[PDB]
Amino acid sequence: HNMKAFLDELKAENIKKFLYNFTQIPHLAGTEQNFQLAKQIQSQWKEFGLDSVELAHYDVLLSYPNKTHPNYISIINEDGNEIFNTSLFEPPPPGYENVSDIVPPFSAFSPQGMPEGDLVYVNYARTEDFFKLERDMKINCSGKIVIARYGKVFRGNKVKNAQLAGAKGVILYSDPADYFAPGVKSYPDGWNLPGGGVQRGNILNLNGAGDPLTPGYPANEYAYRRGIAEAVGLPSIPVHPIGYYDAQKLLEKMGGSAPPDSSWRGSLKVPYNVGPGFTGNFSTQKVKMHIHSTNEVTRIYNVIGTLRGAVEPDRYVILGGHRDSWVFGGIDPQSGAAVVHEIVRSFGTLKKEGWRPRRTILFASWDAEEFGLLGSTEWAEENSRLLQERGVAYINADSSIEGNYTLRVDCTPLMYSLVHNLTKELKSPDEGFEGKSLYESWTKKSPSPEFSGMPRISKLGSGNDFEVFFQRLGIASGRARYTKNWETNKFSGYPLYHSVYETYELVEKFYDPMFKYHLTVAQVRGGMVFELANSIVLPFDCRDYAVVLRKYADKIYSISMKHPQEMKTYSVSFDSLFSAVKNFTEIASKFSERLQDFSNPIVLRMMNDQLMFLERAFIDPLGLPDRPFYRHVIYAPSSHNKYAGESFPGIYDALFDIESKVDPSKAWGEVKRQIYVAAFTVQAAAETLSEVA
Amino acid sequence: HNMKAFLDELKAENIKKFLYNFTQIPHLAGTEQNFQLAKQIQSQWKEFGLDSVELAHYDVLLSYPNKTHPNYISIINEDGNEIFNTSLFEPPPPGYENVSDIVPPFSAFSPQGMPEGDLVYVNYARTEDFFKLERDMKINCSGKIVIARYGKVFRGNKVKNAQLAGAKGVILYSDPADYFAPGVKSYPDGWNLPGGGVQRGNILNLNGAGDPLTPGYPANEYAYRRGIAEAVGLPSIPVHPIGYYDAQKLLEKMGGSAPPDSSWRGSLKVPYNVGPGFTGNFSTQKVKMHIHSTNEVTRIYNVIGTLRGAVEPDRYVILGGHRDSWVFGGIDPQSGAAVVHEIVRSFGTLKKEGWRPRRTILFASWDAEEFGLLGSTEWAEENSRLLQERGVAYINADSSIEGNYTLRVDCTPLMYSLVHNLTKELKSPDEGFEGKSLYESWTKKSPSPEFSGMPRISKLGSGNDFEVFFQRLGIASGRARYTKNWETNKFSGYPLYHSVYETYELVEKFYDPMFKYHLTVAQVRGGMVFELANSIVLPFDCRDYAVVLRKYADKIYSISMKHPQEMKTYSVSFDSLFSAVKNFTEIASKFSERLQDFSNPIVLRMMNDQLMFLERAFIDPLGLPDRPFYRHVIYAPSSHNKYAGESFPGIYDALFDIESKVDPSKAWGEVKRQIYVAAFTVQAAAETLSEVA
Ligand SMILES: *[C@@H]1O[C@H](CO)[C@@H](O[C@@H]2O[C@H](CO)[C@@H](O[C@@H]3O[C@H](CO[C@H]4O[C@H](CO)[C@@H](O)[C@H](O)[C@@H]4O)[C@@H](O)[C@H](O[C@H]4O[C@H](CO)[C@@H](O)[C@H](O)[C@@H]4O)[C@@H]3O)[C@H](O)[C@H]2NC(C)=O)[C@H](O)[C@H]1NC(C)=O
Ligand SMILES: *[C@@H]1O[C@H](CO)[C@@H](O[C@@H]2O[C@H](CO)[C@@H](O[C@@H]3O[C@H](CO[C@H]4O[C@H](CO)[C@@H](O)[C@H](O)[C@@H]4O)[C@@H](O)[C@H](O[C@H]4O[C@H](CO)[C@@H](O)[C@H](O)[C@@H]4O)[C@@H]3O)[C@H](O)[C@H]2NC(C)=O)[C@H](O)[C@H]1NC(C)=O
Ligand SMILES: *[C@@H]1O[C@H](CO[C@@H]2O[C@@H](C)[C@@H](O)[C@@H](O)[C@@H]2O)[C@@H](O[C@@H]2O[C@H](CO)[C@@H](O[C@@H]3O[C@H](CO)[C@@H](O)[C@H](O)[C@@H]3O)[C@H](O)[C@H]2NC(C)=O)[C@H](O)[C@H]1NC(C)=O
Ligand SMILES: *[C@@H]1O[C@H](CO[C@@H]2O[C@@H](C)[C@@H](O)[C@@H](O)[C@@H]2O)[C@@H](O[C@@H]2O[C@H](CO)[C@@H](O[C@@H]3O[C@H](CO)[C@@H](O)[C@H](O)[C@@H]3O)[C@H](O)[C@H]2NC(C)=O)[C@H](O)[C@H]1NC(C)=O
Ligand SMILES: *[C@@H]1O[C@H](CO)[C@@H](O[C@@H]2O[C@H](CO)[C@@H](O[C@@H]3O[C@H](CO)[C@@H](O)[C@H](O)[C@@H]3O)[C@H](O)[C@H]2NC(C)=O)[C@H](O)[C@H]1NC(C)=O
Ligand SMILES: *[C@@H]1O[C@H](CO)[C@@H](O[C@@H]2O[C@H](CO)[C@@H](O[C@@H]3O[C@H](CO)[C@@H](O)[C@H](O)[C@@H]3O)[C@H](O)[C@H]2NC(C)=O)[C@H](O)[C@H]1NC(C)=O
Ligand SMILES: *[C@@H]1O[C@H](CO)[C@@H](O[C@@H]2O[C@H](CO)[C@@H](O[C@@H]3O[C@H](CO)[C@@H](O)[C@H](O)[C@@H]3O)[C@H](O)[C@H]2NC(C)=O)[C@H](O)[C@H]1NC(C)=O
Ligand SMILES: *[C@@H]1O[C@H](CO)[C@@H](O[C@@H]2O[C@H](CO)[C@@H](O[C@@H]3O[C@H](CO)[C@@H](O)[C@H](O)[C@@H]3O)[C@H](O)[C@H]2NC(C)=O)[C@H](O)[C@H]1NC(C)=O
Ligand SMILES: *[C@@H]1O[C@H](CO)[C@@H](O[C@@H]2O[C@H](CO)[C@@H](O)[C@H](O)[C@H]2NC(C)=O)[C@H](O)[C@H]1NC(C)=O
Ligand SMILES: *[C@@H]1O[C@H](CO)[C@@H](O[C@@H]2O[C@H](CO)[C@@H](O)[C@H](O)[C@H]2NC(C)=O)[C@H](O)[C@H]1NC(C)=O
Ligand SMILES: *[C@@H]1O[C@H](CO)[C@@H](O)[C@H](O)[C@H]1NC(C)=O
Ligand SMILES: *[C@@H]1O[C@H](CO)[C@@H](O)[C@H](O)[C@H]1NC(C)=O
Ligand SMILES: *[C@@H]1O[C@H](CO)[C@@H](O)[C@H](O)[C@H]1NC(C)=O
Ligand SMILES: *[C@@H]1O[C@H](CO)[C@@H](O)[C@H](O)[C@H]1NC(C)=O
Ligand SMILES: [Ca+2]
Ligand SMILES: [Ca+2]
Ligand SMILES: [Cl-]
Ligand SMILES: [Cl-]
Ligand code: NA
Ligand code: NA
Ligand SMILES: [Zn+2]
Ligand SMILES: [Zn+2]
Ligand SMILES: [Zn+2]
Ligand SMILES: [Zn+2]
Repeated sequence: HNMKAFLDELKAENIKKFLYNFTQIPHLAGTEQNFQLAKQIQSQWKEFGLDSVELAHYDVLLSYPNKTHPNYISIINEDGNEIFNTSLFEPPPPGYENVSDIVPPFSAFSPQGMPEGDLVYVNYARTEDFFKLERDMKINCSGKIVIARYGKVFRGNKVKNAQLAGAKGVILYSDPADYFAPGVKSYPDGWNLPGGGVQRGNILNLNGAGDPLTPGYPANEYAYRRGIAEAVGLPSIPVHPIGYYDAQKLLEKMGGSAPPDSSWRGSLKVPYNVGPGFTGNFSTQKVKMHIHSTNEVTRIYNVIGTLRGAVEPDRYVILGGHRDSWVFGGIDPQSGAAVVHEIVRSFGTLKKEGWRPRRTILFASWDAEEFGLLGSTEWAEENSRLLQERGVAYINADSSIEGNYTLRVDCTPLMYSLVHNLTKELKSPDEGFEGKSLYESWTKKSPSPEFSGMPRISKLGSGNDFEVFFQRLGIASGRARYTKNWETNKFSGYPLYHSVYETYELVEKFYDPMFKYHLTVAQVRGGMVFELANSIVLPFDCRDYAVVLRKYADKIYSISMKHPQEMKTYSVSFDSLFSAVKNFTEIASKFSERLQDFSNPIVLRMMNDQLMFLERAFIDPLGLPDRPFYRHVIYAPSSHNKYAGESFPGIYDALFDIESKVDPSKAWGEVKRQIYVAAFTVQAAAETLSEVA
Repeated sequence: HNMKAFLDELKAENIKKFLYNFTQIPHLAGTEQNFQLAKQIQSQWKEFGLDSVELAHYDVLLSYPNKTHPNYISIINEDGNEIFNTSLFEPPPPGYENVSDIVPPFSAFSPQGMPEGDLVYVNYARTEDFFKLERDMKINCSGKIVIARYGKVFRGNKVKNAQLAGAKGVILYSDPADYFAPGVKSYPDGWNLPGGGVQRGNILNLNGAGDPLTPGYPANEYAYRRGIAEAVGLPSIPVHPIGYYDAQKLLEKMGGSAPPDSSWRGSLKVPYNVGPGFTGNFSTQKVKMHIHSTNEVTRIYNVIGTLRGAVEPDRYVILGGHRDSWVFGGIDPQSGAAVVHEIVRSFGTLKKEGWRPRRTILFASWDAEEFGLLGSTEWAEENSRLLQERGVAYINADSSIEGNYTLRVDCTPLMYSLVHNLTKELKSPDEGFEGKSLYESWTKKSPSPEFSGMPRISKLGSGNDFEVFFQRLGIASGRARYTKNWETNKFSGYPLYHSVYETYELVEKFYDPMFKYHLTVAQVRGGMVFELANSIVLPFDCRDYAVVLRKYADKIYSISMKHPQEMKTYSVSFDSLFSAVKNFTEIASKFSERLQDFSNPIVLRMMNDQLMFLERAFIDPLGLPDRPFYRHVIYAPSSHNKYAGESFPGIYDALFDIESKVDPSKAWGEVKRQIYVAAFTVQAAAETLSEVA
């Protein structure tokens, strides 16, 4: 009854069976079908042997198209005749043409409206794309409809950026440059996005809030709800996504300015002119959106399973991933949910033979992740006091695969050593690495840029259910999946992401026929949970935080040093931050020696508490500026791209575009304030590792 | 080596000697003399046997009069001649007439200015006093100098209230009605305030912030400081305190309206007319303030002593009280600091014989309490992560006596049972209770209004160093001292409070000749620390929180029920709050049964963690509205009087004066929001006491 027993019990064939089972019908958040699946998972987790399995429900703001009043976009003429209309639905894949309740493509939480106007093309609608338009090209987006390609950044940031440029609507589309890999065929004959394929997805800017109506508090039965006008994170302009056949029709007539360079050009046979408006012959034609989606408070259901710890039942190791999907969820999330299902089954097999983990393991099937991480966040808001005093670690479990090339791990530095050690004990599933470790194949394919013989591990970003646990509550968090080769593949994510084409057959035919990558990911996620829940000493190495803190302090200093004159004028010093990082390094080294040197369960648990509370020490209860639910001082989601992690975010944002601020004394004063905050937090975290008295 | 050993070692004669030692010269915060005393205490605590004794220093905003440009108030005539001037200093007491560095009376943090105008008399400058003036009497304070009697509420609230009435200056004075007990003589021949006596004291409204320049973060060497204009809590109008000889001269000429009733009349031979301005003959005479005090960043020093725990060194029981005084500090704080000194000495005697407490005891000598709880708050800001994960309890130790009648205890419900049990084991020092317990004399003199055979224990308010620990960090807190009979004594506090007359001789001659009340208070404070630090199971009873929660829910409901029509119109229900309190009651009862029913140190410590984190569960990380450092949802300092505790403060303030709000739908919506917040927090606290898995 050890990790090997746990790991050997996991079966590729089981994951395949569960994935099939979870992907036959859509499981849209807030729908009857997703409630039925919740009840199925609850029943089976009970069957598998968990001690208790409960549903936790909340009533949250969701968004749905109007079934009898469809969303679409038109090219209109001067008479007001609609001469081109975008599609009302994606052509369903082979054998699914009779499946009902496929939600048509839409941007969740768009307001209603029917704006008409001239088109401006804004590339990826990134902060720098808008800088280039407004500052360099002198193109004014005010009162224009903007058309943006999907890719590079979270779509919620694209919409915020368009809104602040004064756009009156946004059209998102999938360019073949970003969603069509050269030499591969469109679904169903390969894994590429067809011209009729469209990416669904919410366009909120919640900054960690959870349910737009109840920031701070769970959306329970007696919750007081904000009115819509005071809701968190809703867009103020209509937004709608389209495929590249339709996008070609909207872009082909574009006039005004040429694209400023080749990074603005996708792969369609159009000029990619920025606009505004169409070329001479068509200059009186306009674009008109028709958006009739509604926001509605709707009940959602999380499944929470508990496997009580034998020795420390009041210490929680959490394995969590979502269950709601946009349509069939063939990759996102059911490739993860099937992996979780099999992990529960394996742990339950051990439990039935009389085993218990040392610490309590909690298993979660989250709802409404696609609509803003709503299920995980309301649950964490309800249980925040238990989680912050008892939460050892959170391992996420969304999509198990986004490619078939190598492992991808994003996690806290506290988990680096755990991950290196676990992957050295696992077999590589890769062709050409037969009989070699996962560590060896991963390190070869994804080398660390700093250290030879080590693999690359990314900072956690966001856009997934670990956000409340890590950046709000400061619980050590990690995620792992199989991924593509980013070096040779210039497309954003996997092409069929959030489309009707993301099916069981996509996975079985193209991504993972033998379910070996799925099994490898179940071993990594399950193996991490196993060690976190069973190791006598928590498997965190504080010294790994010291190394990265120095790297981040060097990076942020280098950013500031682009402005040597202002650093002189305003006496901007990084000395305190470096001092704190030096101290952290020294105290962590001493703590590590003591951890190696002690039959005393109180000393042990005292030191396990120091390990557990170390991630917690990086939380500032005041939050980051205007983002009160991003409280971790070392890591926040980038303010320009929710998917990407940023280090020392408070200082990073204080420095960003600082040369453009009208009051440099004020701007540099805020840089200095954020330096103080960061140095203090690092020192305070370091001091939690000092001898306690 | 038990509590009896500890308690028997404490000596009245030692406390007397220490009090003498601490009160020969002034120990104003930020002065050399108070730094010297800090070093003396550090040396002696080392000598007494503590494991380590450190100074923790901060650089905080303090306030001092200008030595070469004195503060005073004048009656001026139409020519501009100053025909009456208030005193520049209090007549020094017998034998102290040559003591240097007695700070003259002033209001700390007053801005500078020389405003001239007509006087309005505003009674105690309470919220209801201003309601009566503006709403009922139709007297406009805008551009007037207000004169207010000290008493009833914290002076910072008086100043805020005058400021919001549009006053251009405030004059505070001590009326004999409030500071002269009938039949007792003025200092030095009794304990009454003489006509030349004046009460010093800060006039900030910090709402828990600590140093005005660094809210959230310790005022360390590299701190970024707000500019003065953005500082927390500073008054915007000049303020100065005077004695009743001077007040008589300012009040005797008052004209305009008569006092509205007898509750507006003090004891001086003047009419107590509200004004504005003087009676006919003197109507062209005006009042002029001259305030030249300066705010200055100044270094302060806390002494922190550690007695490391034998079994749980990572669990902290804190005994803390301040050392800085306005002048000699004969009662405030040195009657407390002498008691702490003797407690350290007794614990140290046991330690030298080989004993250690189970948990770590921290001893604190705080600085700058008189200037806004600055020393305790900066230290807690620096050490917040250690305190919130390890802080068992905080026992305050300011003035040991404010009367000689009976015991006064204000504490969390979690300490009620501890206090009842300890006082049953202590001898009463009272005349007529020889051979009886302290519990018996206390209960007889101060009966609980709810329960026969029980003593009254007040809610914690504020205006002392427990504020950061309790209302910011949610560490279980208590205080105890000897007090007067409030039923038969209508004067506010003790008469010589914060005056030069508060001396060693005041205490030795009038309050506590035999030092028996001091010894009784050392036994209570020390006995509490002893039990908290040594009891195997933490000596908190969660069921006592359940009883008070019901009492507070009844009270707040009763307030709302004065508005039955609005409760109907806006569907205002308290059902959720009562449900949560019912649940808390049931879960606490079950938790208590389990606590009685378990050789297992993990179960024990798990349950000790549940006990320790129960106060912590009442913290809301978002704080109360516009008071981010008041985070406890059950108890905050009253928004009308910092000294008084308010229960369910969020709901209380939402309901306060609600009939006057211009938008009732908005106002009642906020009542409902605060009901939701309170119900949720109570339920979430209850759930920390549930089985953990
Ligand atoms: C004091 O403690 C008790 C626990 O003993 C709490 O009681 C809960 O109260 C809420 C009501 O506020 C109940 O919520 C209701 O749940 C129903 C489904 O519950 C099932 O599933 C749960 C676990 O997932 C089981 O524990 C439970 O036994 C059931 O099997 C919903 O169907 C209800 O919604 C319907 O009615 C309401 C009200 O009319 C409508 O608004 C809805 O639209 C809907 O039609 C409802 O949500 C909950 O079941 C109770 N729990 C238990 C264990 O009994 C109190 O909440 C607590 N007080 C506070 C302040 O927390
Ligand atoms: C990394 O870790 C080290 C600890 O090893 C910290 O070092 C401390 O650094 C501060 C400076 O920022 C030092 O502060 C100075 O303290 C002097 C008095 O210290 C005495 O008392 C303490 C305990 O109370 C003892 O530990 C210490 O050994 C001394 O006996 C002050 O006199 C200094 O102030 C004077 O100089 C400054 C600077 O020129 C002026 O602005 C002042 O006006 C004043 O004249 C100063 O405040 C502290 O002593 C150091 N501690 C130790 C134990 O060595 C770093 O702070 C830490 N990094 C971070 C970011 O926290
Ligand atoms: C693009 O789509 C518009 C609107 O069409 C409507 O909405 C879509 C989402 C689909 O669900 C359609 O099935 C749905 O009709 C088209 O413009 C519309 O054309 C229709 C038919 O010509 C007009 O309806 C009526 O026409 C008859 C003529 O006999 C009259 O008796 C009625 O009085 C009424 O006018 C309708 O007015 C018009 N609507 C708008 C908003 O313009 C458009 O033809 C189509 N363009 C294409 C396919 O190129
Ligand atoms: C109330 O106090 C004022 C001001 O007095 C000054 O401040 C106090 C706090 C004390 O420290 C005083 O010692 C200090 O002087 C008095 O008004 C002031 O009176 C003096 C003397 O009459 C004036 O100074 C000078 O007078 C000589 C006359 O020979 C001239 O040569 C000088 O040019 C100069 O005027 C001073 O102007 C005047 N100041 C003001 C602000 O009014 C006031 O007499 C006193 N009232 C009492 C005791 O009833
Ligand atoms: C995915 O897998 C689950 C679990 O195997 C399937 O649900 C299960 O379906 C069977 C057959 O429909 C159910 O048994 C039936 O019970 C009813 C009475 O409740 C009875 O009338 C039938 O004769 C039969 O015995 C079973 O209840 C159900 N189990 C759970 C836990 O829900 C599900 O159908 C699969 N979905 C797909 C799309 O393959
Ligand atoms: C990942 O695996 C590495 C390598 O096994 C782990 O580091 C090793 O941990 C062991 C156990 O603490 C260390 O052993 C100690 O050695 C010293 C003798 O120098 C002795 O004082 C102790 O009693 C103990 O035997 C070992 O030194 C150490 N090896 C290295 C190279 O660091 C690491 O802990 C694992 N990481 C996690 C998170 O589990
Ligand atoms: C309050 O009590 C303290 C502690 O008893 C007194 O401080 C102590 O004073 C004595 C006598 O001044 C000091 O001893 C002296 O040391 C110096 C050299 O440092 C030497 O020149 C003298 O001959 C003598 O031995 C002692 O250092 C000092 N102790 C401490 C811990 O500060 C203090 O004077 C008392 N204050 C009052 C107002 O009574
Ligand atoms: C203050 O003192 C009271 C009275 O001594 C303490 O309550 C008493 O606590 C003891 C020890 O837990 C209880 O004894 C238990 O009795 C049951 C038998 O019914 C048994 O199951 C247990 O093994 C244990 O012997 C006793 O019942 C209880 N008495 C009352 C009247 O409640 C109280 O705990 C003290 N408070 C603090 C904070 O220490
Ligand atoms: C979906 O859109 C339709 C419009 O086609 C909405 O139905 C109309 O709503 C208005 C205002 O409430 C009524 O006056 C009309 O009588 C309705 N028309 C029809 C044809 O039913 C409908 O409310 C929307 N549905 C949802 C669920 O929001
Ligand atoms: C105390 O008050 C005096 C005024 O009597 C201040 O001293 C004057 O300050 C101004 C402006 O800085 C100078 O121009 C004068 O020359 C000073 N006068 C004298 C007589 O010295 C003084 O700054 C104040 N002191 C403090 C510590 O704030
Ligand atoms: C862009 O256009 C709007 C409306 O026509 C105008 O008010 C705004 O000032 C313009 N902004 C710039 C930067 O040119
Ligand atoms: C799977 O791997 C092969 C071999 O490298 C590659 O050519 C193919 O494109 C991969 N499939 C997917 C879906 O990434
Ligand atoms: C009080 O007086 C001021 C200034 O003379 C005036 O502006 C203000 O409106 C008055 N307020 C009331 C309530 O009468
Ligand atoms: C001390 O107690 C006596 C007897 O009750 C009382 O008359 C006297 O006023 C008290 N002294 C003080 C300072 O309260
Ligand atoms: Ca919420
Ligand atoms: Ca501060
Ligand atoms: Cl994931
Ligand atoms: Cl006190
Ligand atoms: Na398919
Ligand atoms: Na005296
Ligand atoms: Zn997902
Ligand atoms: Zn997704
Ligand atoms: Zn005091
Ligand atoms: Zn005081």
